Amino acid sequence: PDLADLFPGFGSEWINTSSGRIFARVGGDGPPLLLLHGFPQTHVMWHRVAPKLAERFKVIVADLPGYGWSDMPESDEQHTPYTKRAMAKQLIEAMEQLGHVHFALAGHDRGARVSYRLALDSPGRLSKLAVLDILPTYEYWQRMNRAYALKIYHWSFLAQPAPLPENLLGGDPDFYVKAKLASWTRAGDLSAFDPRAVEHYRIAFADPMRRHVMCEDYRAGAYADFEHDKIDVEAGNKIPVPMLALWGASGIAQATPLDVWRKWASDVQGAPIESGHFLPEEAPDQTAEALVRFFS
Amino acid sequence: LADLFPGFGSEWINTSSGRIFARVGGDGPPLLLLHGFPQTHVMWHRVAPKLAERFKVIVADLPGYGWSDMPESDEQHTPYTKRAMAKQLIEAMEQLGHVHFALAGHDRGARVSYRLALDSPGRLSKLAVLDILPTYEYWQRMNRAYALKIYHWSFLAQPAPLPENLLGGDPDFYVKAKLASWTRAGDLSAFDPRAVEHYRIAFADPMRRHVMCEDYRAGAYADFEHDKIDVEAGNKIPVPMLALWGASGIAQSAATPLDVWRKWASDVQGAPIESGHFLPEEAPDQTAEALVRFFS
Repeated sequence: PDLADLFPGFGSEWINTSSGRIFARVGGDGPPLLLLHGFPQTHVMWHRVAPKLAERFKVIVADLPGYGWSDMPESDEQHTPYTKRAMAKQLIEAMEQLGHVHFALAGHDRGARVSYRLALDSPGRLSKLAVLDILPTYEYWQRMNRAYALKIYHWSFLAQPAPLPENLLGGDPDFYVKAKLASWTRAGDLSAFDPRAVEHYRIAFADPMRRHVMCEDYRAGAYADFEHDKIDVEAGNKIPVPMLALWGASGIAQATPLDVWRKWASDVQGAPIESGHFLPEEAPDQTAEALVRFFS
Repeated sequence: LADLFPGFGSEWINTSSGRIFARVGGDGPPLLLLHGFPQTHVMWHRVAPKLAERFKVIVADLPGYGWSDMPESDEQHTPYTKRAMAKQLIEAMEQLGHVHFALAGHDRGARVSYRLALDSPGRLSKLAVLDILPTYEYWQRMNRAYALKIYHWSFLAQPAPLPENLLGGDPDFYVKAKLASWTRAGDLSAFDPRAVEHYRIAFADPMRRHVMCEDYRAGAYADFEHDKIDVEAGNKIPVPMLALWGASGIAQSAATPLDVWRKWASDVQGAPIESGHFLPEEAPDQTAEALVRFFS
């Protein structure tokens, strides 16, 4: 009706946590694998590659806390419930509700930031980890110069104190969500996306409280998340989980991503994928292929 | 609109690139006063009568701002480059018979002023800049802290129509937020309400707002390139210069202004004034005195 079912055969589950419920589409069977979405999308971003992974895994496609259909915990002045640290702990809680204490994880964009923070804080919870088209938060801010500030302007814009970004995004929320989706594709338009998927992103972005939380996300990314990343880099903490790093040839991560990730993880492999930023939709077959071989 | 320059004449000056509006008053040596973002010529209403004591004061709207004509921009935003702005105002000065004049600039017009002195030093007797550093110096010092501080440099520079769409939802809010955020008090209490209505009305026009985005686009590309050639070639400004910066201004953040300006000019004097970014309005008496003593 209002929104289409893009996960045929997948169940729909509401997982209870201390900080609120998390929505997830669960399907398949086998070892548990968690797939997290990013900005400005929802879990439906995984609809093209989830069926392939469901052949070998129990795939759980969850809304990040405050995103999609997940509950939105009340934020505070340090934006703690939307830090990557607190997000990871909520997701660990949700997984325990499912009986999964040791699972595999793949993240994209904001949820990818949740993924590597989770691996930094709780390595024992992960068998293997994959991040798609990101570099660590500390690494983004440290390389901030003229060229990169123009490219990822929204990192500083979205981090402005409330209610300035909330008011401006309300000027034309339809346009902004579509401008962000097309600008990061290799094609430079919406042709790569499925029309039913864009309608999910459109509806979610249309709610003023949803946009507030995504602002809280980027505010955490400019302050608290930077400090936590800053502690680890100074301490020499590296990720012990076997890791795969996939980036788009015209993505945002393009520093040399693999050389950068070697400083943050003991055991990491990497491959470029011919796409823009949205790998699972731009290059679904190639993304699914790299994930299954790594996770198997 | 209120008359904030009592007794001043009003002249419409014709140039190749369009007409320039200016309020003319006093008598004596000619002195040009330029405004900046997001204001108009009326920003000078507190100090213009004092300088009109001793100079022929010309208070002009920048090209595309206020009541001046708005030439059509192009792919490089050429008519809103500081280089092209400088030639237009030189053209307007010649209309009045002023081929050798004194100039003081604030914010964007200060950028026009130091560009004017680099390209055409012989046209200036003395030059004053208020609460700025060269454009190149802003971008070179861009880091995490500064990118959060002056986010609008990267936001306003995004390709059209992305900022124009966001500003159009509630332009009243944005113009007031920018004026209040840059004062030391952090509100609109420093400004005269009749002057604020001038800024609001000017910002209320969609074509005006496009021109200010074109200004920041030139400041993000062409004007930086112009600054880059001069800084690397060792070209310095030979005109005697005065640099006034606010203790809570933008220039004082992330640099010490006087040492920076010594790198760009042979003969510079500088003084800090206890104010925010809007010197002629926040601290009118202290600013006017410093201007009169320097220009005399």
